[PDB]
Amino acid sequence: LPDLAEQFAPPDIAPPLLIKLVEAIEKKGLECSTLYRTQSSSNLAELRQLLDCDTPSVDLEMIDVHVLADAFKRYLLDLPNPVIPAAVYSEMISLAPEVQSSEEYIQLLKKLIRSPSIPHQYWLTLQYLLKHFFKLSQTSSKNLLNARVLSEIFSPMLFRFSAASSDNTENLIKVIEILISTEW
Repeated sequence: LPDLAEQFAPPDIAPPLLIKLVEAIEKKGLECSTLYRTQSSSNLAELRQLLDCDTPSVDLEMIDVHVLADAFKRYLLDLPNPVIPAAVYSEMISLAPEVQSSEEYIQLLKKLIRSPSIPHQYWLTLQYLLKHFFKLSQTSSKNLLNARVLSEIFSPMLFRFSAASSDNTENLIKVIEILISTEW
């Protein structure tokens, strides 16, 4: 897919294709207790065709919820740079020893992702997703998706954990889990 900085630009709040995917999933899966936890029958290719470029792509409201869910995950995996760029992830790991509390690690993420050499689209995209995840956790009774479960599923795709250690992994999943909860 094109870079997130190429998919949209401020005043616009999120990439057009991601808003479409997210609104269809919310429309059809708010109370689905298997959403994000099952695989649809499609393979990449069927999913990539749908990743809405100048054609194929149908009206996403006609697509099965599980296929939209898989398409959502494929979209995060196919971005040229992940939602949390590798330079950011990298500094989070090496500055970890200088950070004193869980809150300062959360604030470091925010400072780093908003560096002047990281386009505004990265932070805006991260904000749009945190809001979608917060919305889902509000109906957690039903869908079973709490901020923790959602961070465990999506943190590996947002940061693109290649070979992260268990405590760095645990610390970054905690950061995203708390960022979801504070969208209140």
